[PDB]
Amino acid sequence: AVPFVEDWDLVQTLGEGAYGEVQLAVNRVTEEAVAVKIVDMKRAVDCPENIKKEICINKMLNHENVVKFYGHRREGNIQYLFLEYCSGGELFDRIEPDIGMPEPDAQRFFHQLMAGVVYLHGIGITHRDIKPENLLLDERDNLKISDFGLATVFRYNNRERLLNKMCGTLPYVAPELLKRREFHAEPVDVWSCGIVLTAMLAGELPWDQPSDSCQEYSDWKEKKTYLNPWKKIDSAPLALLHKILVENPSARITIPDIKKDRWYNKPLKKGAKRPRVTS
Ligand SMILES: Cc1cc2n[nH]c(=O)n2c2ccccc12
Repeated sequence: AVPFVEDWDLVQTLGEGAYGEVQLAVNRVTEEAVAVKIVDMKRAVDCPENIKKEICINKMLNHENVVKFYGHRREGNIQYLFLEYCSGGELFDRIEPDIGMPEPDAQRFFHQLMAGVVYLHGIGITHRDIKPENLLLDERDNLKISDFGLATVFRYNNRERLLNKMCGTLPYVAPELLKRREFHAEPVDVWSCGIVLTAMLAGELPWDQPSDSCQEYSDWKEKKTYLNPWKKIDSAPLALLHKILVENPSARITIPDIKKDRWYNKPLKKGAKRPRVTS
């Protein structure tokens, strides 16, 4: 038993909002860095059950494109969740306003996003709030899906549950959440992935929300792709976006078909530069 190995110094606030905050923690002995999510359960009446569910869902997860859950500790009314530290920060901060990022970089992030979402959906979990703020990067820019506070089970014992809870973030949310009482979970996550791809390639969000009252959304359904953000996006990825951002969730492209898409499969991005010399 090595003394002090269970001691962590909190050295930097990584993020902070409703739940509480996430701190960078550094091990006193080993100097290993992890993220610690600190949740004061007295802050809200529903917080005890909310954080319980988040912990429950996290214990189900193990994938290279999902933020790793190391465990949790309660002391009185404070919950401490130990999570993978992602030193590259949020994907949000790699999207340049009005520009986006190089298309090969966006393609790589999108491959990894799909890997993460396929995994989650495979074990019957929907995230329900996919957006660049909730996609973190490690030291090699590998993407990790973050924050399972709004996540839920949509498939259990091989039987699908239809959802009805209005949740997410309006510019990322699928139109069926605003129009229908019930909806399938998976196309909702597919839609938000499409808005994420749009942001990565154009540095802007296409609409405030996907309703006919929103002129920008109306323009998209009328195929006015000579307007922004769409005019900034090359034809191959735009063709994929035309298949994802389809109003009818039943006609919307599925992830197995996204994986067969021409742009998805285009060679664009070189592997990370590795040390070399010449003679
Ligand atoms: C910036 C950042 C790094 C991180 N690594 N692991 C995590 O949970 N986070 C975060 C969680 C919330 C907000 C920011 C972060």
